[PDB]
Amino acid sequence: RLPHWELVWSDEFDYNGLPDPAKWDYDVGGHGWGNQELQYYTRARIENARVGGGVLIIEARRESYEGREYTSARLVTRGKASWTYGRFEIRARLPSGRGTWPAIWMLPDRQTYGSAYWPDNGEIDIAEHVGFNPDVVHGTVHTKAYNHLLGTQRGGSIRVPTARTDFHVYAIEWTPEEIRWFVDDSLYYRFPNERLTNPEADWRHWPFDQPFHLIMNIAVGGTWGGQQGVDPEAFPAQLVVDYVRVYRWVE
Ligand SMILES: [Ca+2]
Repeated sequence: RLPHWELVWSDEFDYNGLPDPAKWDYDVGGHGWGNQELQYYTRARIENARVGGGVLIIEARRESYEGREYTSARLVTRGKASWTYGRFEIRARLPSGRGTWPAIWMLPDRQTYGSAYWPDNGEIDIAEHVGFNPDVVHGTVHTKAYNHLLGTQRGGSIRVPTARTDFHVYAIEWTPEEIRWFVDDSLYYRFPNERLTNPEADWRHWPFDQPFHLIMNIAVGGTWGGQQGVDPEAFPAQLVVDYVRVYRWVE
């Protein structure tokens, strides 16, 4: 073989209707999602997750729903597809609006490393954006030693002037040695596997040698998305996804 990124999973959203149930499941609930978020993430609701016109729209809606004043979708490949290492691309246009918090990210299939699921086993934030600070995209990792609870999370950012007007390929290349974040293949952050350079480094610093699945949502408000409040006029807000593509590196 020639060394190259091999496509192993993708959704080009070339169909019509609900997110393909073979590739996508939903996170459902309005319990705050650990962030005091205001939305109810709905299941297979076309208002919140619809495919058409060559794209997926994850849509945040201001509406009275199951005790919540907003609905949204948190689309996951959990239980459908997960990967250990790879190049992960999500071509998306980000939603606008103070109170919006679109995320493209990953969580571990399993609690391999004790004694909690999170952050012990990690979280790879491929692209995070908050409406009250438009155009700035964050790539971030959370691990037992590096997480937002300890204030020790590791990530970078990059201003994407046309994030909310145009599509941008948000990508990580996650390998045994490091995670690299790209916007349109602008490398704006990388997270080295400290286990390979530091004998005292373990899963607490690099848990990313286990299968992660992809998540895509728009949170409404909560700790980060809504510390400037939630602009109700910012709705409906759309996270529009041209495609999700996952590659594995083959040598
Ligand atoms: Ca597409």
